[PDB]
Amino acid sequence: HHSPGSLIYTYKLEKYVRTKIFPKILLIPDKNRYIIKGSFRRRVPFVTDIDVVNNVYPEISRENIYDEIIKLVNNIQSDPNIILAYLSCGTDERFKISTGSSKELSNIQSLLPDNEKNEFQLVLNKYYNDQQKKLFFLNELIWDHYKLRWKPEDVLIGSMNLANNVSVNFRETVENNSTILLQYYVKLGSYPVGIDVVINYQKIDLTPAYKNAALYQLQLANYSREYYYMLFPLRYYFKNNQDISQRLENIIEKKYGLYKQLMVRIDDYHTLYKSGNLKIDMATNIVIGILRDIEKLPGFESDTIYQIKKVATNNSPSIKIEEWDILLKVLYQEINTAVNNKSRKYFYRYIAMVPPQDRSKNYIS
Ligand SMILES: Nc1nc2c(ncn2[C@@H]2O[C@H](COP(=O)(O)OP(=O)(O)OP(=O)(O)O)[C@@H](O)[C@H]2O)c(=O)[nH]1
Ligand SMILES: [Mg+2]
Ligand SMILES: [Mg+2]
Ligand code: NA
Repeated sequence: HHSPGSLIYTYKLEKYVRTKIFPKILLIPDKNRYIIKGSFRRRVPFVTDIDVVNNVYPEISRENIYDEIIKLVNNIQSDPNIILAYLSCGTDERFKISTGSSKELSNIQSLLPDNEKNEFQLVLNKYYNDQQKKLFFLNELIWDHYKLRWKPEDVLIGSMNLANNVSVNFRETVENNSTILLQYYVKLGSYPVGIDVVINYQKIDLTPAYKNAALYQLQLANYSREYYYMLFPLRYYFKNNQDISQRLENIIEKKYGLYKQLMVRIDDYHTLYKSGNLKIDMATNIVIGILRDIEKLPGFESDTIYQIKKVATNNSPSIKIEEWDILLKVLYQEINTAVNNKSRKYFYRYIAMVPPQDRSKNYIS
């Protein structure tokens, strides 16, 4: 005979967010007017974020979306327990890549600051031959220029400045669009957790948006040869096969789930930082939790871990937060590299079970 932590899914957690959090961050909190999507709907053990769609039409439409959003943002800014990092709505069509011709990309590059002009140039050279791969990493670089992203300050003010001294108006933007994305952060457990709320204030079908989001994730993973994330499209393809689905879900969410969570948590650090919602206490707690859970990655070694602990001795809060941010970017790629190496064997195991004619839509050779 013989005898805190990272956020884990419990039904208790879900009941809390639905009854205590959702009534504060949704426009129409009625359970029949919102749908939980993504990994939280699948109740994955290592909670990453929570993705929700609020279908508010017709009670909220283009007629009153502006007033409703202004009211929502004002309520959030008054709540010390809920953070609204960004509000995404609208596009800057000056940064739309349609043809991919040399002058189109030239005109776009001119609008950028010098440091972004260089990075733009590097992508052009590196992928001189692969047109599609060139255009993808170009869109990756000009992403935040093309897709308008608003701080609460920008929303309440009513406008914000874009590149080349062009101003954009918020009311004008939302009244000529159909959806708004709200990126929240809420205390869930021992650190802030992201909640993405999509407001759908037209009666439009979001199906082409989901299909497009799925295709984007496929390209992102494949073009970077991130074999772990390259498993995600396979989860779609085998959703009818019970045995393969269970194994893929286990590999992604259970076997390597903590790798994904740590990557999200590091990203959340960066997002909270650049959005201006990161104080030294919050940043320190996150780094502590990350250092703790890094030790739970079997066989993971990193020189960054020492550098991070070394910085913590400093007294200046701004220096620590900035240095941590730089170091965590490196740690992110180390975690990314580690999980992609471990997952390579599983990707090829299951892509080989895909009929040759269907490999093109699940894999970029
Ligand atoms: N580097 C990298 N990260 C990825 C890729 N695909 C997904 N991720 C990360 O995985 C996270 C999403 O994982 P989950 O939230 O568990 O899955 P999900 O809810 O279906 O995905 P979202 O709709 O993005 O929240 C994102 O926040 C990304 O940080 C990829 O191709 N490359
Ligand atoms: Mg998610
Ligand atoms: Mg999300
Ligand atoms: Na707030």
